[PDB]
Amino acid sequence: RKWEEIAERLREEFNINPEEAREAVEKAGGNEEEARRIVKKRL
Repeated sequence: RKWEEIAERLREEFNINPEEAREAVEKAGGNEEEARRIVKKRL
């Protein structure tokens, strides 16, 4: 188990903070489609 590949794809699509990519994947539980929503903080 590693949350890397998904967070490493989230930085490729979105120039964000590392913590954003790392949170998106861990809160989605390794689900890329749900992490694809959580990665986008509107703010």
